[PDB]
Amino acid sequence: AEAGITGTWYNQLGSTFIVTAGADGALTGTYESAVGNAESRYVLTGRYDSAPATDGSGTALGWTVAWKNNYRNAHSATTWSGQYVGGAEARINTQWLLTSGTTEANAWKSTLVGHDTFTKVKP
Amino acid sequence: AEAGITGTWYNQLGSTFIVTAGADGALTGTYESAVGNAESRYVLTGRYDSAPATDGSGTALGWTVAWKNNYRNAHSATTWSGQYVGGAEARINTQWLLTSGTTEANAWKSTLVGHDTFTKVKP
Amino acid sequence: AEAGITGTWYNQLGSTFIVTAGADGALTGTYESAVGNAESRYVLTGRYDSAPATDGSGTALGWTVAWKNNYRNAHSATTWSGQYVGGAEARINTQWLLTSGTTEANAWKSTLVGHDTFTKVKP
Amino acid sequence: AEAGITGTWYNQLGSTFIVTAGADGALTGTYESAVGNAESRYVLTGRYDSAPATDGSGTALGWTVAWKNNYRNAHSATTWSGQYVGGAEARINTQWLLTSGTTEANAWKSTLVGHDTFTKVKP
Ligand SMILES: O=C1N[C@H]2NC(=O)N[C@H]2N1
Ligand SMILES: O=C1N[C@H]2NC(=O)N[C@H]2N1
Ligand SMILES: O=C1N[C@H]2NC(=O)N[C@H]2N1
Ligand SMILES: O=C1N[C@H]2NC(=O)N[C@H]2N1
Repeated sequence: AEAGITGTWYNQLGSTFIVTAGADGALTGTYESAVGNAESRYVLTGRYDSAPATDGSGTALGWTVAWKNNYRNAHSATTWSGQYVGGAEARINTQWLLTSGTTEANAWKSTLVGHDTFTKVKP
Repeated sequence: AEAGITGTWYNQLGSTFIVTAGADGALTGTYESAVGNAESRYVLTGRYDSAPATDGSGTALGWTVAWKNNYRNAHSATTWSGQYVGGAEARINTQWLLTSGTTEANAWKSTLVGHDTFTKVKP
Repeated sequence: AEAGITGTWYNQLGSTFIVTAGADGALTGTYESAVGNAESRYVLTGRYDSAPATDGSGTALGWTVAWKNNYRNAHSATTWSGQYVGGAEARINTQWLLTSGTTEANAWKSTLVGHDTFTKVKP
Repeated sequence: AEAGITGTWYNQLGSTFIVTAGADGALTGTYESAVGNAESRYVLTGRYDSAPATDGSGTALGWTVAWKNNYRNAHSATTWSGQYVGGAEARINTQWLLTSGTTEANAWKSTLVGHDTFTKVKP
């Protein structure tokens, strides 16, 4: 975990995220999305659970990206929840929630759900 | 948003989260869960999109809590994705993903999905 | 369950669904949505698990509505997954997935997630 | 769609589902799960939206399986929401919700979310 998590990861859509997993469960980094109302890099912050494992389980973690930077303001935020599996072919398997800011009338349709798999190799 | 978000919020399960929304989209604080394999306060970190709105839309945001502190290590992490609606009765409406670290055989059943509504009043 | 489920239910958005729970786990009926690219009644079909419970647990069930009828064709389908809780104030608590048919380029953003609570009283 | 959907499909976990898509949006068939508190075949019912598409979009559909048959009663139900993409390598991409019947105290953790991809070839 931690050391194993720090680095550059790529997902199936071609997005890239660079993260640093700190000693006490913090995750900090940047995310560049290959799809969406996203342009350039966005700041990401999250946490991982730093004391994962005598039965080769994954390390649970999550992070958030607010889609606003100096080139775009998409009025939305995405959170990724999943686990890090290390090894030869280490990966982070996630499910994500993308919520857009809406008026109250459209709040029922404000959130998209999806899944992303990240690897150290692209892809 | 931001100022409006900073403070103490409570949800329908009796959990409490105190957050500070910083000038540039950062969210930092603590979360105390009334249910689960959770005991005491846990650190939370997230982001909000700091330039939300000429049509009274909500402010999108998200945060993560890794369920590990000095009293418990639940080997899981939860991410909340939603939006802040301010006003008289301001609230943060969210959907969450709770992922547990599992062996590869059980990874298909590693994530729970739910929804929480937070208010400034409890509840 | 079954008998308890058969009837008319209403949710927080003002939608109404009439269902008949058959002896062997089948659910058949119609759904009229108060929001969306929906007009009139749509056919629904689902299942419930007909042998639910010495510890007052809910009865798990699910149903699907394809948003096509003789007045509208929204090219989408919604599935509701949840449980029936009977009693004085019986309710069906659900989480739903609404998938729209998209081109392959937009498949990552094809599904919305939400939650609906149905009661026998409106609302 | 419809004709294209009728047949046997397999997913990444080795589950198999045989379905018949009827002329007016109905889906009927059986599902055999390779994982879980599932043994043998279970009945499935759903709907698809029968008038999908001048821009090669997928056909939205959904189905439900209550995990009860003559060999097992898992007190749960799963709904799959997604779209059918036809062609050489046709597939049905889905996201699913598995709800278990719980007591009211545990209702917040009653639903798991996941994703399955089905192909006509196994896998
Ligand atoms: O990498 C990405 N994953 C998808 N989820 C999301 O929010 N934007 C898309 N880009
Ligand atoms: O406040 C809480 N919300 C629920 N989601 C979660 O992860 N733990 C529970 N407590
Ligand atoms: O009743 C409704 N619930 C929401 N989900 C959905 O698919 N349409 C909306 N209407
Ligand atoms: O095929 C399967 N998919 C998964 N979802 C589910 O409910 N059971 C598992 N089996």
